[PDB]
Amino acid sequence: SLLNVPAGKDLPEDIYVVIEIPANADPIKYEIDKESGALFVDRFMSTAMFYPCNYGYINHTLSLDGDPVDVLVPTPYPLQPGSVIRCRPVGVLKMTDEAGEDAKLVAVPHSKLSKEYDHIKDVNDLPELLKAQIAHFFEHYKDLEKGKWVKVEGWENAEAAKAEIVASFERAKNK
Amino acid sequence: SLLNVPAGKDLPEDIYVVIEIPANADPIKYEIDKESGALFVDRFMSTAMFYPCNYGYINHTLSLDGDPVDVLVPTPYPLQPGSVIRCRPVGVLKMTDEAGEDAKLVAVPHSKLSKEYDHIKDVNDLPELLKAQIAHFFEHYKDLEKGKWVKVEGWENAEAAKAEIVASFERAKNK
Amino acid sequence: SLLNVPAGKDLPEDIYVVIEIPANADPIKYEIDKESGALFVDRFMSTAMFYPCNYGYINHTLSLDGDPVDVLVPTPYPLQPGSVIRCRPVGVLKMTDEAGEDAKLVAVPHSKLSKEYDHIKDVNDLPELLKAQIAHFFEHYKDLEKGKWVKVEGWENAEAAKAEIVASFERAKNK
Amino acid sequence: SLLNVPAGKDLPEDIYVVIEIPANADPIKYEIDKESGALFVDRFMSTAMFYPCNYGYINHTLSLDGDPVDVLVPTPYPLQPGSVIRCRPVGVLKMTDEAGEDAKLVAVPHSKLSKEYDHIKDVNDLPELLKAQIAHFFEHYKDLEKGKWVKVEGWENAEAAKAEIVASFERAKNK
Amino acid sequence: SLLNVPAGKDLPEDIYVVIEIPANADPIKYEIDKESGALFVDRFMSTAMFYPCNYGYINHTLSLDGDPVDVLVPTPYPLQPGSVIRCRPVGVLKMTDEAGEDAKLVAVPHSKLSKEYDHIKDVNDLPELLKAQIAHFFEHYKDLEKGKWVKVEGWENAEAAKAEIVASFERAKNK
Amino acid sequence: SLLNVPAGKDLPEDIYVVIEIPANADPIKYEIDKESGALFVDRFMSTAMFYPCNYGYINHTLSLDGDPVDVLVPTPYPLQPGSVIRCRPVGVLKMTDEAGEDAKLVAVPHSKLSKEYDHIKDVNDLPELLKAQIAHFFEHYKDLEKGKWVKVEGWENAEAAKAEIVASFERAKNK
Repeated sequence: SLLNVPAGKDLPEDIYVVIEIPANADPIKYEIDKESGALFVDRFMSTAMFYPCNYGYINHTLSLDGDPVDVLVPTPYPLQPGSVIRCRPVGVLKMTDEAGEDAKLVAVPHSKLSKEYDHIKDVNDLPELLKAQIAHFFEHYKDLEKGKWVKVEGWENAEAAKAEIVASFERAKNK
Repeated sequence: SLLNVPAGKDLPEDIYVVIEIPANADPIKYEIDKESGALFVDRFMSTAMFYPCNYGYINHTLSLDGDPVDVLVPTPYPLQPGSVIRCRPVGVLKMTDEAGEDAKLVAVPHSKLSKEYDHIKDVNDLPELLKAQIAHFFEHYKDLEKGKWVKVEGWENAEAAKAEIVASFERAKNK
Repeated sequence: SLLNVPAGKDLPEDIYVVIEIPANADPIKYEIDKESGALFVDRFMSTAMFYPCNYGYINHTLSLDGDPVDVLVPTPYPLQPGSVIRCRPVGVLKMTDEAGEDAKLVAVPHSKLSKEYDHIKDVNDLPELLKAQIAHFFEHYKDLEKGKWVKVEGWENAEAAKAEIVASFERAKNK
Repeated sequence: SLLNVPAGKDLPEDIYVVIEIPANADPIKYEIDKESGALFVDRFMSTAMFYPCNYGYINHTLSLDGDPVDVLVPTPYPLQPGSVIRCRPVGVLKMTDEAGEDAKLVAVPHSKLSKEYDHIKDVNDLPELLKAQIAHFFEHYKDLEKGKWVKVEGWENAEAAKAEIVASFERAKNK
Repeated sequence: SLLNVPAGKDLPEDIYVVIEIPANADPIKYEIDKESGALFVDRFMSTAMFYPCNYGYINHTLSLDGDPVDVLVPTPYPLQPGSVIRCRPVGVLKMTDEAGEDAKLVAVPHSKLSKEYDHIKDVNDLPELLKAQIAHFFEHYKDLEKGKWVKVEGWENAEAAKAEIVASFERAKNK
Repeated sequence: SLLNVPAGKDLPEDIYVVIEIPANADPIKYEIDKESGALFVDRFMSTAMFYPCNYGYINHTLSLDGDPVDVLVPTPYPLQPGSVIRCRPVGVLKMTDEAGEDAKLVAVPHSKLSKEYDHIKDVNDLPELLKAQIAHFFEHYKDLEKGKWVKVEGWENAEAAKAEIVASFERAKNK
């Protein structure tokens, strides 16, 4: 099942990301149910926006918020919901919302899948337009949702991203 | 697996529907194989028609025909085959075919997923065009199939729909 | 060509809208070139947003900003860029951008094309979510654009919409 | 513009069909406006059905019902509305609607465009399923439309198809 | 899971093929991970080509190369990745690449799913264009991949295809 | 109509490209008919390949082969056939087909349309993979076509591209 997928071949440099929402899709927020491994409709987004990159999570990880570490993965073509892609972490988007602080990793496809992202080693290697769109999206997609808000803090490097993966992987074993 | 999905959070008012065919899709009739939980191609439809709503079933239910209770779920955008959506039953389409009588439930997305269908509490709240299209579709999609026929009897309210879910849920435990 | 299409069969109640951008499309801002009547790429939008309705204009009209009256037209399925649709105005969204006061009308398909909008006669008849999405889209679509900003002032009625059509049509005759 | 396209390179054997509706498309009935040459939305179909083939007409023809000769053109991939395709007529579907006798030709892409239809020379050469789908589509697409009905009378040959082209072309010159 | 799917109802005449890549899809090479049964991104194809037919494998089979028997299945509409289709083998494409010899089966949908391929009993019944495209695709899709090459040897009949299935099915039990 | 579009706002640095075939589209080779300005189906491609970039031409130019200068335009999203895009030439692909020497320019969207191509000033600036895909596409797209073949000679710079634009534009005035 999707539940038996490893966190990666070699954490934190080489990871697997389970895709829940493809880039440029209809406004349907899917999520893999942790009990069944099936694709559940979380909700229909109320704003006329779409995810700038494919969005998913690393299996076997646990953030302080209680959910697995989520990741944004740009690809040349949108991926299938429920598919798994081998990636390499390059940065992290730090934010704060109504529930506390949050963080989203950005990972690019591994060199075995494509050599198109080999020159991207860190958060500042990503195209500035993409970073602005990802930032803009998170600050506004929940605008029509009563009682919800998001404020982007800033970006952190690949090292901060790797740190988060290792920390959240360990935490998944313990608590 | 898709096989471990509950029938709902609170039957019969709050249910989960496993989607087999999205609304407005190519004429491919998919079905989740009950042995494996995988998406099987049942057949290629012979008529130039498409399902007016997403079509699926409630897991852990058993109709008199021997198959789980099937449901039609309208959404603002077509869903992914194999996805599960939280719904609320609003009516039932009664029919008769070459194998006996049949019935299809109509359920709308739960308020947690969207508030767009909150004003729809019963079968007569559904738009008249949609009801006419659903009716028309079932009476004609199998027209080029030798020895098959369908005759629509009429619609029944939310209470009749809930009754069918409770009855079929119980029946799944017993026989 | 598109330059020869009438403003409507019976202004301001029965109008024709030339569609430039379809609902739920990729972020490509097309525009009909007034000299050639051809579909030109105006720009690639920078935000991850899409038009909640088909977007276009009424031919032979000239609003104060120098361009034809623009309109948003909800349809059950996205239309083709460059197609023309017979509508009935039902409201107007008033805003204030960098230039000054701006207005975007909302028209629904004429009854001869479809019956599902017959009940919508005025702005108050349009679903609240759609109105909120339209407003939110215009407030934020240009966020990542230098020296561009929009502020929404509110919704006005069918009479206010028709007034805009009439004034811009008359203004187009000689001004 | 589309109004200036020839009826064919060598009538009635080699013709040009102006496509108005693509195969397997959303239920939007487009029509080329004869005054402007622009693509107009005729109506939103009420039944959950789609055209089994691309649908259009031969320019410079006038059948008895007042409109150009209409044709269905199967292609391996759906075409663009407003595009023009060189075909070879192979048959005609005869029907009787409310107005009276009606006919819809079937033409296949010319050999210079593709080789996969070379073997189809007459109505008997078209696959049986496709013919059954076309017939079924015309009998039922207007079912949910007031005072509209169609009855299929049968398939006629290539010579009967060409005769219709010729009579309508000649009739168009002066009538 | 996809892992529990049978090789077929009646090998080698009646088989199930698990689909990994749909016909005419974006250049994403997916593969079902044999450990989890999940859809993994194998790689992004570097050439501007697409699979001419849906591509998958027969579960519970083992080729000399160590992987399950792969099959190409033409359908009238592209299938969903991860879906299973009931087929009937009709031929085999023999090839040689940088790793040794290879072979791809061609199977058509079973008559229960569609009667459209009933007249195709063997490799020479397939349309010549399709055979040329399949051949052409395998000889060129890996052209931009350093150190990889493919040379098509030729086609073999249904009997040679059935032989390969039986042999590979047996081999899956033993080694 | 499309026949009245200028070659560019400031040749050869600022040009307009009329798009005939979108990137990543079905294998239908469209062509704008020079007599009517309508989109004609030239042919259905025989190979399972797609154009890696949008493909079109510069109006009012005549290259040596008798046709307008053709160009490939990469965009983040595929464009509509028949649309016009303002570009900036950056290179040319030189080849030798059956007729003789051939050249296909590569132009990127103008900065007023998008900022993501600002850094690309010459052929050396285009990503290597895209250049390899374009070359490979032209070498093989006609493989399954009788008496048709292409051989790639190499990439030339922006100045060489502009020279071709200028010579073909001048040649178009009177030749």
